[PDB]
Amino acid sequence: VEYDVFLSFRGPDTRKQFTDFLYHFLCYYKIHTFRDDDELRKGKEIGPNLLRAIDQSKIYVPIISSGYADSKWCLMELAEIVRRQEEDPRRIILPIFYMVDPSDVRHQTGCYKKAFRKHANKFDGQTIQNWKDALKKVGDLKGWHIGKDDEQGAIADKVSADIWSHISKE
Ligand SMILES: Nc1ncnc2c1ncn2[C@@H]1O[C@H](CO)[C@H]2OP(=O)(O)O[C@H]21
Repeated sequence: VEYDVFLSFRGPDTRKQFTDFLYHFLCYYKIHTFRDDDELRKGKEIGPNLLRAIDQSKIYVPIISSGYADSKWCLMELAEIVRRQEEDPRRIILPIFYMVDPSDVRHQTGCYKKAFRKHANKFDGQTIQNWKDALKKVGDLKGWHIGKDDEQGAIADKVSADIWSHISKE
């Protein structure tokens, strides 16, 4: 009746192409998986929808993308994930790097340079340091890298069982 999982990704790149192959596949394990596409813009943060679903979720599984550093909504939401995680470590995080090195995620360099080059002209000089402090930790947790040659299929099947293993054995 509630959500045992919660996703997060970049809509223009993998929302209908790659992430989708995971969601349908996951529902075949008979579990409620939550995914949203609402472009928000109704304020700056919605307590009834995004904030509630987060505290209802159990296994936060973001999916870092190449452009995971441009959307003004994604990062501020990611900061709300890992921050809530550090209070109660009963839950976990299983990131999945995708078509990006596991080196341009701990230092915001590489193909993120242009992203924070322009984001520094509008927001605070401390809020940005908060994101880079939060985004760094995600790039230290365990994660399946997806090589340009890796089967988009089998990776989905294997990563599903590891999610389903933590539920059946509890
Ligand atoms: N305009 C948008 N551009 C990109 N992603 C969006 C947009 N609006 C919403 N999202 C994403 O919808 C997801 C719902 O859980 C949420 O996960 P996220 O990674 O924080 O990016 C958000």
